[PDB]
Amino acid sequence: EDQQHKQELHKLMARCFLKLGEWQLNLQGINESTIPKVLQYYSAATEHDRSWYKAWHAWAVMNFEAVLHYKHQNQARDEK
Repeated sequence: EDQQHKQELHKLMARCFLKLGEWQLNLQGINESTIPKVLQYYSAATEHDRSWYKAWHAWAVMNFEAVLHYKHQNQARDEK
C-alpha cells in the first residue's frame, strides 16, 4: 500500500546519502576512504532516488574527482 512512505524516504535518504560523504568531504578532508563511501552513498543515493539530480552531477564528478585524486595521487606518484 505504501511505496510513498519509503519512496521519497529514498529521495530523503538520497540527500542523506548525498550529505554524509559530501559532508564527510567537508569533514574528512579527502582520502581513499572517502572515495568508496562517497561513491557508495551517491551510487547508493543514485539508486535511492534515481531521478534526484545533482548526485548525477556529483557522483559522476565525484568518481571523476576520485579519478583526479588518483591522478593527483599519481602526481604523488608520477611525481614520486
